This record gives sequence, structure tokens and C-alpha cells, in this order.
Amino acid sequence: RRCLFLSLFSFLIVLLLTTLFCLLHFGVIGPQR
Repeated sequence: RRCLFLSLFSFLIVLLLTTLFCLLHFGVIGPQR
């Protein structure tokens, strides 16, 4: 059931999100909340 290929693409989305989401939450220099 679990697709090892689709899963690999998921890690890229989870990381790409944590990059911006962290900058928005932490309020580093761009708190666009």
C-alpha cells in the first residue's frame, strides 16, 4: 500500500514547509502571521 516513491516526495514537502512555517512562527524577521 505505502508507496516508497510517494513517501520520498513527502519528506521534501514536510521540510519545505518547516522552513517557512518556522520563520513565520519564530517571527525572525518576517512575521507574516
